[PDB]
Amino acid sequence: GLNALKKVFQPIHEAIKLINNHVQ
Repeated sequence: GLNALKKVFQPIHEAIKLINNHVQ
């Protein structure tokens, strides 16, 4: 129940940070 996860889940933030750290 992480507010951050639920707050980023809706938006594309999850994808951004994801691929952002994944590209590494």
